[PDB]
Amino acid sequence: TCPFYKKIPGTGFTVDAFQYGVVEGCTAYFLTHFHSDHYAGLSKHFTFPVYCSEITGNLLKNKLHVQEQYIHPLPLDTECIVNGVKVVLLDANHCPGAVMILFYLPNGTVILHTGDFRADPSMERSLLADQKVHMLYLDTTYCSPEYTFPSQQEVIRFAINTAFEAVTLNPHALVVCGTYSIGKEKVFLAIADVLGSKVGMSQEKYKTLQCLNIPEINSLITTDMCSSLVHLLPMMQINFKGLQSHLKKCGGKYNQILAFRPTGWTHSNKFTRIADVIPQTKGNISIYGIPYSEHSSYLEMKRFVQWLKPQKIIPTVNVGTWKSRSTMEKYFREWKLEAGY
Ligand code: NI
Repeated sequence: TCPFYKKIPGTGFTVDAFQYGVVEGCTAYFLTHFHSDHYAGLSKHFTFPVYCSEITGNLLKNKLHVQEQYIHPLPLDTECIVNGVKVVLLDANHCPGAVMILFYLPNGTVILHTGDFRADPSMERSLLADQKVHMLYLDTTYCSPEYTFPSQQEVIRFAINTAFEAVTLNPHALVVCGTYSIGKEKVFLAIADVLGSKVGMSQEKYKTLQCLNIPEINSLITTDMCSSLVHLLPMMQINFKGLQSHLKKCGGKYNQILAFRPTGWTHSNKFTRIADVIPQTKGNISIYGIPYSEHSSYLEMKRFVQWLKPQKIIPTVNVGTWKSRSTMEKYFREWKLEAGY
């Protein structure tokens, strides 16, 4: 059964609700972004209209084999009419093709569904600025003050300098970057760019990246591993065993691995500055965990919500425990009282 925070009242619409079969009364299914917890249940047998961004559409077609006739891509920042209801898709500053959805209900209510997002002050000069929002469906992934992490820019700076330094000292070192979905591409692209290399990867990953409308992508990635000194591997293989094994495969082209595991937050963020991050090392293998987030920090989420001043907030993450729910409602009330809405 579809939970309440996936239904848009006063419409035939659901958001990210493909794992409950045919939802009763649903005339259109919205998909905010191509991450598995959100698309769970789509496949080539799906026969209802799916509304999403162009990039999400490319992935639905090519990776999941959803038939073209059911894929409805919409442009961003544009007022569109879907089954008699005005909607707008906004950039969510999450992974490629991730959107927030604005719904203008026939009765005058305005709903913002953030999908997954990393709130940013630039959102304060989208089409959001123009009108009032009554309900916010909020990505509350890191809705607690302990969740701090740096900007994406500072993390990338750290990784670029780390990689460049290592390979300049040892021209026979290999850089590996872990991945398990789309998003966080800037980590491996930025490192490859500073080293003058393409990024080597499996055919399945290369296929995925070709769906993302990244400019000049054919100049950045390749399936020829041996020509490349930045390799992508599944996140699961980013460990001493997996990387030892991978080093065997390159045929003594390389005598050192420097690997990056982008995580979201880890508790090493309560104590350590990004500048101060050190790897775990075993022999000629080093693994850095770097806190590259595509979700809002606590501070970024609070600022967005205080700016938006919604009338009601419905969290879409961490909703399964009474303790989490209660914690989140407390922070919403503080935020409201502090800003005076
Ligand atoms: Ni996501």
